[PDB]
Amino acid sequence: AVRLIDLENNASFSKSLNSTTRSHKCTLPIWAGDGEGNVSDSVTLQDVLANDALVEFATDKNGCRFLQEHYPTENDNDVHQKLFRKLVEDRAIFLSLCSNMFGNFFVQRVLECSNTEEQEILTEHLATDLYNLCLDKSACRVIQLAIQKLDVHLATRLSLELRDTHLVRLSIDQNGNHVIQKIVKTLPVSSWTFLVDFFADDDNLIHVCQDKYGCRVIQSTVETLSTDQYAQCYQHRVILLRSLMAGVTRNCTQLASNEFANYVVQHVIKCGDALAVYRDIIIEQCLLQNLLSMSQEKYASHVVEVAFECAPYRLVAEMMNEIFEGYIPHPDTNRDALDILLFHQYGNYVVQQMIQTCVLGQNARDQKQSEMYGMWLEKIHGRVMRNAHRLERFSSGKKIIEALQSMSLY
RNA sequence: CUGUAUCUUAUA
Repeated sequence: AVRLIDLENNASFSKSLNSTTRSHKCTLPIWAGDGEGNVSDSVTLQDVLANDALVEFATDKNGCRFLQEHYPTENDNDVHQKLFRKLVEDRAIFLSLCSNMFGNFFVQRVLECSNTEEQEILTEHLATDLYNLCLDKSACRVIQLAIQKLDVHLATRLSLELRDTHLVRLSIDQNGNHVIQKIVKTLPVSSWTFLVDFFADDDNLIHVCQDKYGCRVIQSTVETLSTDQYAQCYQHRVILLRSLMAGVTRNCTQLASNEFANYVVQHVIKCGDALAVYRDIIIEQCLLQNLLSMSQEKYASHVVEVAFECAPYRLVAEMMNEIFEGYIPHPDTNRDALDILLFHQYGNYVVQQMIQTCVLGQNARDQKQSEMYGMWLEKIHGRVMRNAHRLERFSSGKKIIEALQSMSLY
């Protein structure tokens, strides 16, 4: 008929009535409760809204599980809208419930049941303190389900909120690593080019690669930048990769002999498409005068193993000539690099890999290559036969013996 | 006589 404008009744003191709980540990307000910390069967989401107790159920285990279980899936339901409004009315209570050990799961349930309009409010809330939210053990999950579920421009706004932050500290963090990995394995590369610019620095790249957590995010970025198929047709990723692989190839020696950055070095040796050039460089720069020394290291011997696995003949041949005739025999013991790596706790593996590639390559098309692999393998056989009495007693020596009976020199 | 990681993937 006529206009009717309906202000909301205030409940200032009535919001404080939910502060009283049966338990010290439990946070469910006493009106909803068995007395055993479970929600009553008489409680309705409508009651939660009526009592203004969304935060208080989201802080409980059983109250939050109730919310997740009965939150409606369709975006046009009235209870869905009233609960979402109550969630996002206050930014501070939203970001507290994101940071809550139990409320995060409800924020994720909202993310699961979201449309584009709701995603806008959620993205603006997360953006205001994204860096600290993703540093938190609880919210980091919410941030990752955001990067999963959002529209790509909303997720890109979130990703770009990290543009000028302490990204070494976030990359090596036990929680933010998974966030950064999730971004680089999820969003298109334009959403996170600022990361690749960040690791154009040598020091940032070293401190992230020399970590159990940051080495895996560096692998995820490199594996994302390498996997294309639009060769020649433009080259944005190529330029990005290059600027990253520059440092890898410039600190290779250090990174390759590191507890964690070795995995990065072997990841670029294993991927033989866009990283092949870099694989070859890495071999040429840190490996190809240092094979004995690196095969005796507990970390670098794995890198030498995957280098023998994945190198091209041209380099495999220089590696083989290094081990067979590249070092001057010890002045006391009169033994070469091959003698040393046969009776080494780590080198043995390198020698086993040498055997493996010289048997796979014996079946190569180029006869010359087949002959060269055969005579390398023959040189290994002669040295193993002259040391077989001592090597037979070792597990590794037994693996070596049964590798060389399972060939055909032809 | 065999070799990296308490996340070779982490919240109720």
